[PDB]
Amino acid sequence: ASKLRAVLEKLKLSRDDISTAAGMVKGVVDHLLLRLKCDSAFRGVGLLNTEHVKISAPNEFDVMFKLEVPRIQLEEYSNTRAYYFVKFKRNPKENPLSQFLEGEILSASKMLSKFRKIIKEEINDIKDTDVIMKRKRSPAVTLLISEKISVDITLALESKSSWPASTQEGLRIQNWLSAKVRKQLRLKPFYLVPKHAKFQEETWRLSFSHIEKEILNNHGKSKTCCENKEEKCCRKDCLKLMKYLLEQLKERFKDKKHLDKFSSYHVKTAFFHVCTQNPQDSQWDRKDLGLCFDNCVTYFLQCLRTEKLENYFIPEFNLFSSNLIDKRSKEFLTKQIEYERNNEFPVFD
Ligand SMILES: Cn1ccc(-c2ccc(Cl)c(CNc3nc4[nH]c(Cc5ccccc5)cc(=O)n4n3)c2)n1
Ligand SMILES: [Zn+2]
Repeated sequence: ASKLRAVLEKLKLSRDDISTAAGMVKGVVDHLLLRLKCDSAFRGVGLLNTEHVKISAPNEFDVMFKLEVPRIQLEEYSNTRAYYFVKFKRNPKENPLSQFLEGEILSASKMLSKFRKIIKEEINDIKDTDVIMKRKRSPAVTLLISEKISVDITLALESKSSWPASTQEGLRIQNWLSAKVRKQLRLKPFYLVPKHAKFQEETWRLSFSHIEKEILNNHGKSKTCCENKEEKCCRKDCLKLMKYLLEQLKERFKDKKHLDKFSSYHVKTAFFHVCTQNPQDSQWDRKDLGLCFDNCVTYFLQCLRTEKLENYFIPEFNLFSSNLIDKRSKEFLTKQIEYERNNEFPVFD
């Protein structure tokens, strides 16, 4: 309760502390977009959220470029619910992405190659800052700025049509944020990013990287949640502590492999499931931070032990299935978390 608050305070002070890092990243990114926009395949390219995956690493940034693709035809791959072939409707007004077609199918490989190549050409043009490009270890392109700051650049396709049918029963926020809000969010665009399941096929994965911010900024059942003193909730703090718990555990055991397949979006997913289960703001009273954090831990442990964690958008996709993460890894993380809970969370210090 008091220990958790102190953890949150030290995290806050490093975030809010004076840093030239964001200015250096923006300068590099703005150069790239100008270079990409001159190219025929990428003239519509722009920034998605005009981010930090690790709270413990303030020099590591995550950036997403988006490209609008109108009249897109999506074909689900092998019933995976999340992976799709990208085809183009027969509306030929010269498609800018034709050079990436392999048949009727849009090739992620060929598109990333030319994105990669154009970026590489603008890197070796900038003289002010030293920018170093790493070699395709997806997640698309990783840059190194002044040997301290690192940026992962992801290329996403953007569609403004209705979300695919696999999402129909997801985003189960009706009893928490309202049916009206669920409708508003589902009018936003959706995104597609490269990579396949399990030979390599040219499939894209659905991406909803823009939804979390929308929820977190308007997260209460009450419209006035966290706008006054009588309605302060701990939802954002609990999510931060879950993300930091996993980070610290991945760092403690980084020389082993048992935690390599877990990442923040697993924690995000399980957190927002607890928000669905506990929709009222009184279930998230600031005074109950330690107890609320415990709900979240307990639910995440239940997910590990049962090997069931539904994607928040595509509920039939089990993030914790045997084919994606094996029993041994889930059993290892369970033991570490259970040890943390029973020892007043050592990792935080
Ligand atoms: C990064 N990765 C690697 C593989 C996948 C992935 C796997 C299966 C599916 Cl079925 C999908 C479907 N798409 C998808 N699912 C999420 N879940 C959240 C987390 C979240 C939860 C609740 C509210 C807000 C955010 C973030 C995000 O961007 N997405 N995108 C994505 N993702
Ligand atoms: Zn609140």
